[PDB]
Amino acid sequence: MDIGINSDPHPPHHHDHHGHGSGWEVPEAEIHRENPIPPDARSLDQGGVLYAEHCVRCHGETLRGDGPDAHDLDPPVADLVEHAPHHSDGDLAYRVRIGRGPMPGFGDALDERDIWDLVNFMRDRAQGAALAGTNGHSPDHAAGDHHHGDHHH
Ligand code: HEC
Repeated sequence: MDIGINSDPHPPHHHDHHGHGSGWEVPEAEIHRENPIPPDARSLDQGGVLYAEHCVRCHGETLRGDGPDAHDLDPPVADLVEHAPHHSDGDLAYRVRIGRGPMPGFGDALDERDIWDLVNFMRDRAQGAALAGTNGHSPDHAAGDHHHGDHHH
């Protein structure tokens, strides 16, 4: 007989949950297309200096984000070790090489050889942190909580 609100002027439905996690602009195609990474200690160590030369002074060597001279710098920094498994190789290699300008874009500051090292040390470190059994959340330090699997306890 009488309608209070007719359904039509509006569309069927277009509700989204936005993006959660990183958010950085990086085409999935650049993230998964080319990434030459040599897996060694030198890539880890030397790759560890790349970021440590200038980036650690604000947020940890690479993943820790413990920052040594960040006390005067902007508010506390995030922990990349927790977000590392969330970031792919092409993405970090893509950001270090092309970046945007402000912070990333060290493709001219570093070489590809370094870029893979930056990718190696973060990739190795982030993984070593997973061993502790924290991947997916915070690290548990409760003794006698681990599942079946001791080996040298
Ligand atoms: C302070 C003087 C900084 C210097 C020098 C560098 N970065 Fe930085 N970076 C800084 C802040 C405050 C933040 C925000 C972190 C937060 O808590 O929100 C960042 C962040 C990044 C990120 C993003 C991390 C992520 O969660 O995805 C990247 C990839 C990054 N910074 C890279 C980077 C590099 C390569 C630098 C050296 C060349 C570098 N930063 C220096 C502060 C500062």
